Amino acid sequence: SAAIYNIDTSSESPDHYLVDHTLDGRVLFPATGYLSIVWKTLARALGLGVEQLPVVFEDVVLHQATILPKTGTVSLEVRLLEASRAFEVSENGNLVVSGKVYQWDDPDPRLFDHPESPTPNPTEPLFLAQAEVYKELRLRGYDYGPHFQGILEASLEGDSGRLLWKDNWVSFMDTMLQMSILGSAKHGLYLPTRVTAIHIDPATHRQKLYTLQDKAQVADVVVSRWLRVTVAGGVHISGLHTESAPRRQQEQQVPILEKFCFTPHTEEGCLSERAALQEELQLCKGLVQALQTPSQQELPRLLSAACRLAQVLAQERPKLPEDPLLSGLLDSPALKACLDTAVENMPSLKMKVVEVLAGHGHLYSRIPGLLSPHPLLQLSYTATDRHPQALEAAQAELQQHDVAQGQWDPADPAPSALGSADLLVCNCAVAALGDPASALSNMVAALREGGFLLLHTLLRGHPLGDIVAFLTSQGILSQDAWESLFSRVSLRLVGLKKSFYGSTLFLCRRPTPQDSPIFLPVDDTSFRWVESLKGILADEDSSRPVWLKAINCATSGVVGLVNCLRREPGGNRLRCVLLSNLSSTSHVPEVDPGSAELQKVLQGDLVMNVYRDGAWGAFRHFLLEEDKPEEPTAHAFVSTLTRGDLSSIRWVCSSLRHAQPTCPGAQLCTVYYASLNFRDIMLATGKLSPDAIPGKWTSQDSLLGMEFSGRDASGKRVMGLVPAKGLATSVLLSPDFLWDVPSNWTLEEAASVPVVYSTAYYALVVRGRVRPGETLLIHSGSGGVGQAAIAIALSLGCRVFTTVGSAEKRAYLQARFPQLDSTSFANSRDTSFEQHVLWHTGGKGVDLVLNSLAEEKLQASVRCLATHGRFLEIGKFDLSQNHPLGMAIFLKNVTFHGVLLDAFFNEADWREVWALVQAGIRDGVVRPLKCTVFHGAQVEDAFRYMAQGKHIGKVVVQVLAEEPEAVLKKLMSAISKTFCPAHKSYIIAGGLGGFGLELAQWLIQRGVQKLVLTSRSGIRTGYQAKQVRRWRRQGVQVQVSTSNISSLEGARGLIAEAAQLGPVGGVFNLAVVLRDGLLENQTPEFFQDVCKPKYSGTLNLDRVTREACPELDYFVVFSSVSCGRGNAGQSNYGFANSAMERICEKRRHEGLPGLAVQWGAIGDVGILVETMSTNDTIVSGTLPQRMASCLEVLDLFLNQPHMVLSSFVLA
Ligand SMILES: NC(=O)C1=CN([C@@H]2O[C@H](COP(=O)(O)OP(=O)(O)OC[C@H]3O[C@@H](n4cnc5c(N)ncnc54)[C@H](OP(=O)(O)O)[C@@H]3O)[C@@H](O)[C@H]2O)C=CC1
Ligand SMILES: NC(=O)C1=CN([C@@H]2O[C@H](COP(=O)(O)OP(=O)(O)OC[C@H]3O[C@@H](n4cnc5c(N)ncnc54)[C@H](OP(=O)(O)O)[C@@H]3O)[C@@H](O)[C@H]2O)C=CC1
Repeated sequence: SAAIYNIDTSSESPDHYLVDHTLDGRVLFPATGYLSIVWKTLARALGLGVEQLPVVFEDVVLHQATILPKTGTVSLEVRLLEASRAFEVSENGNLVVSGKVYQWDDPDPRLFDHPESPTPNPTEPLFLAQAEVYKELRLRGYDYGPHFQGILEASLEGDSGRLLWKDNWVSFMDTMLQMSILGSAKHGLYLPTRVTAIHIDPATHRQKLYTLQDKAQVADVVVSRWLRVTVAGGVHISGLHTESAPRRQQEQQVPILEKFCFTPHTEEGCLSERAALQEELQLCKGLVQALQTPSQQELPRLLSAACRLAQVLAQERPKLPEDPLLSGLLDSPALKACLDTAVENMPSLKMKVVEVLAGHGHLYSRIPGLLSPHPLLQLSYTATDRHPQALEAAQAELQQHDVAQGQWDPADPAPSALGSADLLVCNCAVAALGDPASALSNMVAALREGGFLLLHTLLRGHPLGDIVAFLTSQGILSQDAWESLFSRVSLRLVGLKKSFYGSTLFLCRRPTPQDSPIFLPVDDTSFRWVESLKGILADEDSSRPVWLKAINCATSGVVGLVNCLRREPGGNRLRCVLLSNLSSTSHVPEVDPGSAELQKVLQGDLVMNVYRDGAWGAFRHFLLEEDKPEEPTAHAFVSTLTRGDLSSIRWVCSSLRHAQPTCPGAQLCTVYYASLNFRDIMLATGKLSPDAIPGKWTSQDSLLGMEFSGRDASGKRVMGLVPAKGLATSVLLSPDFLWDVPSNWTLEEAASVPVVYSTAYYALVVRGRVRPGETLLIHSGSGGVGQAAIAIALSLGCRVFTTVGSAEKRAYLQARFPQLDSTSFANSRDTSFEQHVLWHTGGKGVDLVLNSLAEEKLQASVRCLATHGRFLEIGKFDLSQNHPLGMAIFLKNVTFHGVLLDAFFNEADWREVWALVQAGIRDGVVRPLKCTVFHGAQVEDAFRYMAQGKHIGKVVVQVLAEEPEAVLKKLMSAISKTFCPAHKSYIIAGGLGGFGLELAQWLIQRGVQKLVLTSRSGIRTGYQAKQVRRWRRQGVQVQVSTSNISSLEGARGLIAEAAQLGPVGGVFNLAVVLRDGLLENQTPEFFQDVCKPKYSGTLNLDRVTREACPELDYFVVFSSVSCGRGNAGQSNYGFANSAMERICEKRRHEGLPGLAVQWGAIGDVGILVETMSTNDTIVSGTLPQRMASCLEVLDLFLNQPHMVLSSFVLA
């Protein structure tokens, strides 16, 4: 019968290693698992064991991938046709695997002999270790677990290595496949789809296994790309074909990205850039003036009702707090900054937050969402009101945020359950507090010592406040009255966020009795203050506050050090508070110590207190704008930001602007009209993998557009054929692929000729050899290639049979080509055309078939061939799927042509075809197609216009309108993309590290050709050597430098080496050393040697770039999120990061380039992952960000004006 295999990935299941075979986050059944189950079925059928049965698989095809569920079981049916020697593997009656399988009757041990390498005796002592091998594999999308990690050693090119034999036939062969795909230059996931022949002989496999010193038997694997053969032990795979597997967007982590910027404690004029708020305020003022003498919002409606005319106000009170003006600061960064300040001055991660009068406050829908990005914050929010029913309408909302409920009138003392709160939030803009003094006392008592009060209110004497008072005529209080009341209840104002229309967020703190503070200056360059800090923090009984001071050395990293010390066991409540004076300009005078400013700071007792350009405040995180930045550029292309989404189509800045290597053999042509082809939308809808297109293409560039029309460098009207990137504002092509647009033609019409007519001429004339008077069968005759072939054939006086799928297409073809008769047309949507042809050729058939159809239509087209018939395959589905073609049509002297006009871009002879097309232009044989023109801004519409298939002729995106002034005589808003000129040298300090190598690869893919990688010890690992070798082989001038940036002379020398290659355009500080440990373990030398790679190194890089790099474009430093928020155990790391950030802010303030990226945990590569953080484990509440996401985030960050940006992934 049929063998049933119940694949269960359970712990006690005998097949549990399969959970370790993870590809793009989904547990996929290995392609070798099917081979193993078929082998078991065959062994059962022939009565032998698996280890006693040498086997041969042939023409194995994998039709679909089986996803193993987390829980449950997948049933696989294996059916053997022994007489046919074939097998079949099905999931639920759906074909999964097909091929042939049979016993190896005469096993050949000589088949399992390692072929000689094409480049032998490499003399390379460096090989890829198992950790490096699987780091590289995981970078490509292969999350293989420990069971599927059998490659314990590999050569730098992947042609040879060692495979660990764990008595598993699935894992061993899967590691063979990993070895085959390791040396592949292709990028991304590549899953096996077809394997020509697998020969497995366990008899020689046992004898070819040798045990190492670890007593673990291994085999030697050799991959010959020349022979296309992988041999390991007794396994020999030949003809393995791997097809690209798109990476699922579900596995794509969504990272939270913030900007880390300075904000003063007192802010005024907030929300001024909001035009809607200004318009609403103007309308309210006009309504108030009319009463004394957008518009659909609650406040304008109430004002209009009052103008028309108590009852109305009572009815509209519930919707009053939701007004945009009354909630402007509630939906503003000021509230987020105040919340961050509150959670910053906290004993531990616990956050006890209580809201007063939540019925009209509506702070339950913003505060927990705003504090959600905090990774380790434990939030306890309680919504309280005098009347519980007022919260009923918000009940469901209170269920969404897990907010507790309670009853408490502000005029009465708080309940004991609500006492000792950490944060108290009120929104009394609409709600009435009653007696301000009694209430203020009530939640002064309710708040614990050191707690924070955040109240959003309206100020009397202001437009919004005056309007509210007039409408309502306890009540609206002025700022002076509010401050006096705060002083009455012993509240110290630490924050002030005032809008333009008067609404204000007051932040107050309850003072805590503290002894005389100890002032510790942490500005010493020798880092001798760390010993004093350890000594003062060595005691636990004393709780006297310790104020860190950084009056000198404005580029001090005290912020990161303090943030890291807060969550340490020593100093959580010992008040490790800082005082930094970071003046971004020398014009602003500094704040003298021992004066009233320090007294005010102590009175506020805010943990983060920085003086910047006259302002007193702190560095806070803010949510980054979700919109991708756009710039006006003359060079842009069309890209699908998310694969398969036609709505994601956008104009992205191209690499043709920053780098313009105008040299003979290439030409920068301005694109006026670019046509869309079938391949473009097979790319844009995800049906065709971008890597399937031949050519050296990176994983970032878009391949939309194979042809274009427009102007040239000299301004002549030209049209062109390109392998890719033709859908752009400008295109770089050789003149070998250029034709001159004739005067009678329009640039719009000419943008339809290149691809279709070149393909028709190559298939018909070059390969088909269409002699005049012959009989042709042209499929999709209404298409582009079809119309071109019809025109050529009618020029040659040929009988033509065009297959079209519509009556309108028939009519258009008849009108366009009057030489075609009613018998010239058949149906392309069914096999029927075959009979039609076989009827009108007298059963002889057609001489030439221009076939773009597939499957049964392809077979019918083959059956239409006459004797000496030429079959020109223009389509690719049956070619790509390796569909069998019956080799009996060749008995009719038939020649089968696989016509692909894509080898002309990576090989020649193309000129012949070129000449033909030019001839067709001269004779009038080449006639422009019908063009459906879409504007450049509507490109996506065009992409979804002909994908429906109703288009006739060609669809053309009008990138630029043709000027009628002459035939010989462009800024657009495009998404900013980071591209680097080839004439600039880019330095990556620490570029040989984990993040360094991947950043170098990303920069190289972005156009960097002169690269300088700085390492303290040069190349040591096989992975580093392999990456450097690949970069050098592909043309990048990567240079490994031992020069250390920690010394000024070392930085100068490094910049000199970079300038030797070319002008310095980018400096990337990724150097880092780890001296992590608790503060009592910390030593001054540890801080010195940690800050030297990062702080002193960045200072030296700053100085040298200022003095010797006038053309610098990128000055990027990679800090950690430990500085932004805090991580216990690494205080020196945080100090170095914060100092780097201050350096970058100083650089950016003066106009020079500067960027500090506060990375969270990095997943694919790094240092913490390689040592002991396998896969992506929750580290400090932040998940390890994947490298692809890291590179996209860096690309986004590099095109922003913000000095310091942070990115991490929530757990
Ligand atoms: N191998 C090579 O060198 C090259 C091959 N080509 C191939 O030529 C074939 C056709 O290309 P081309 O003629 O320019 O494409 P067109 O957009 O001009 O039209 C293709 C024809 O295919 C039919 N068709 C079937 N399904 C669709 C659909 N979903 N959308 C639009 N049309 C559809 C239509 O004819 P009807 O609907 O009446 O059946 C249409 O007229 C493609 O398979 C393409 O891969 C193109 C260039 C080079
Ligand atoms: N991966 C992560 O978890 C996180 C990383 N980052 C940032 O990522 C960047 C890269 O670190 P990462 O790739 O992760 O870890 P790595 O250990 O792999 O990279 C550190 C590299 O920097 C080298 N280096 C050390 N000192 C110097 C120096 N003075 N000059 C030049 N090179 C030096 C290191 O020493 P050597 O030459 O001996 O090899 C090592 O090569 C750092 O900025 C780091 O702060 C930020 C947050 C998290």
